Amino acid sequence: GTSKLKYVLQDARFFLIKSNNHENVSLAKAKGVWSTLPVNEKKLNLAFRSARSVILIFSVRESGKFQGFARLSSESHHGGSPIHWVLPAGMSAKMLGGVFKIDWICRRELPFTKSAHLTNPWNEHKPVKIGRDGQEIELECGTQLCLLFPPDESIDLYQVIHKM
Repeated sequence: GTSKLKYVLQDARFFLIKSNNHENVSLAKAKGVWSTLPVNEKKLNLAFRSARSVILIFSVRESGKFQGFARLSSESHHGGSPIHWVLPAGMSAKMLGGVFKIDWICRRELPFTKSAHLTNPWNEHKPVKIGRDGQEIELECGTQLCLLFPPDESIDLYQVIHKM
């Protein structure tokens, strides 16, 4: 059902993560990690201490879809290992330093066509698909967006709930 999911999303904060390629989202799904540019790393660190759950909603650029969502389980930390991110043009390993651990809540896709009825007040009420990497999504918009995803029956939210 959706009851444990709603509990995890209660009073959560939500951030849109935009990835330049599928390879890094695949690595994040396999390893439970994410890294972002310093301006967003700072915001997520602040949010992690501020809210019972911080939810990252991932979308690969040009895919027309979201690829799932995950909860931060830690602030960013350095020196743990070199994650082999696929770096775009102008992106460097030092700008992708600082690794967050994440627990996936849903690894299923959601096409943007299905979220067209949701607008984000923190981005001028544009459709929630629209936004820069790191754009915060207001609570009600973000909750509704996450509830639109197909249920991911491979994930047991019991251990997620205990991290809270």
